[PDB]
Amino acid sequence: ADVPVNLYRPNAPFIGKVISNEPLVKEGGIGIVQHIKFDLTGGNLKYIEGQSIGIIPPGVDKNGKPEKLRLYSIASTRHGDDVDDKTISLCVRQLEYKHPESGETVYGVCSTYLTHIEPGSEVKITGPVGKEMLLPDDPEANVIMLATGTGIAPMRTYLWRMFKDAERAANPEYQFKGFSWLVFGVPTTPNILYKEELEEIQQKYPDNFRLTYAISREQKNPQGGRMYIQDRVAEHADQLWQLIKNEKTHTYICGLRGMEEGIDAALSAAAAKEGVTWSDYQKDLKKAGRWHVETY
Ligand SMILES: Cc1cc2nc3c(=O)[nH]c(=O)nc-3n(C[C@H](O)[C@H](O)[C@H](O)COP(=O)(O)OP(=O)(O)OC[C@H]3O[C@@H](n4cnc5c(N)ncnc54)[C@H](O)[C@@H]3O)c2cc1C
Ligand SMILES: NC(=O)c1ccc[n+]([C@@H]2O[C@H](COP(=O)([O-])OP(=O)(O)OC[C@H]3O[C@H](n4cnc5c(N)ncnc54)[C@H](OP(=O)(O)O)[C@@H]3O)[C@@H](O)[C@H]2O)c1
Repeated sequence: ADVPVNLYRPNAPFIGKVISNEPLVKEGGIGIVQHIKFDLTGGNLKYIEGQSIGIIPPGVDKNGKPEKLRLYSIASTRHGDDVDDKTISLCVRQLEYKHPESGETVYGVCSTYLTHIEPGSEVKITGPVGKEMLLPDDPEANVIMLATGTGIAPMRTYLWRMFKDAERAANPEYQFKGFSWLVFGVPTTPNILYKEELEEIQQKYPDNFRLTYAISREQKNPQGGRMYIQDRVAEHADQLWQLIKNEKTHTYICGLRGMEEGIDAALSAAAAKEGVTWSDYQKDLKKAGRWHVETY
């Protein structure tokens, strides 16, 4: 052990308490993505970067059976947002879809519950879960973050642990010296979750953190379509591949499914110029624990 896993399971979950539920999507954006913080005092839920936790929503489904957990990537570092080892945070988007056929807009159960949760409320938290999105202990490692929407959550945990002054002071063991690159694909600028903090990290650390955005409603790719994270990985395909070649580099992909086939096609052309088949180099990176994916 070292990596915490399942200190709380579904049968007897941690009764956490909401401290804050703040909006991430600013005025003019598409959606509601909230940053919810939960009090962890009273128990022993310790968690690490890249992990997730479950939230069991209240109520029953359409069949009468209780609602089962929904996994959410932790948006905070092990220390929490206030760097006190007392809280855990999440970056939750309210699932919403206008009809598979009929009855109009539908709202996701756990996501709506969470995006509208009030401070002081008790929540059923399980977790931590996941050994697939962990950050290397090596401060000199390079890390490529490929995020879309709520997949910004685990990237935030790496970036804050690496770049927040208080996190640095709390971690003498991890004083990040490498290069991290976030390619974040959101539909509008107000939809850039944690824009202020992401940008102020890139300002303090120009040579250590590069920030690339693919904003769908304000940018077009070289083919005239809307700008997606794949288009962005495509225009920087060579550089991205030149970094992937390093033994210390780690790549993280997170967000809803669908972005993986474009990131691959792009990194394939890059890699093919030097004689290597990306998919086979990738297979080896996964076995090596250096190519991390979590799409949902
Ligand atoms: C490891 C992991 C990490 C995750 N991290 C996050 C995170 O950080 N943030 C986050 O917001 N979510 C995250 N999720 C997703 C989250 O677990 C829930 O799946 C999501 O919040 C929706 O659950 P819900 O309770 O709102 O909806 P439910 O009520 O369970 O929704 C039920 C159904 O809605 C559906 N559906 C979704 N979109 C459509 C559509 N467009 N058209 C038709 N049907 C549709 C599917 O049929 C699904 O079965 C993560 C999932 C996993 C596995
Ligand atoms: N209206 C409400 O009050 C309410 C509440 C909650 C949520 N909504 C949900 O909130 C969400 C926004 O959250 P966010 O800030 O986390 O951003 P986001 O939606 O995660 O960003 C991801 C991207 O997926 C799209 N994507 C589309 N086509 C694609 C393709 N070919 N390849 C790859 N990706 C594609 C979207 O583009 P385009 O859409 O531009 O094509 C979008 O920019 C919305 O999707 C919304 O439906 C509504």
